[PDB]
Amino acid sequence: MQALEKELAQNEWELQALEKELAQLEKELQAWNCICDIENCSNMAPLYSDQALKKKLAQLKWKLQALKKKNAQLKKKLQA
Repeated sequence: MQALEKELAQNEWELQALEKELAQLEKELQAWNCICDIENCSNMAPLYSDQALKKKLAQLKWKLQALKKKNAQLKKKLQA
C-alpha cells in the first residue's frame, strides 16, 4: 500500500509538487516581488498576463477536470 498509494501520495507529492509547481509560479510570481525590483539581463521576452495565467490555470483546472478525473480515475483505480 506504499507502491501505488505512495506513488499516488508521491503523485500527491507531484500534486504537492504540482502545488509546489503551482507554488513555483508563486515562487516566480510571489517570490519575485517583495519590496523593491532589481535589474537583470535577459535574452527572451516573458509574457505574464491574464489570458496566459488564469487561462493556463483554467487549462490546468481543465487539466484537473481530466487529472482530478484521472486522480478520480486513480481514485477509481485506487480502490477498483
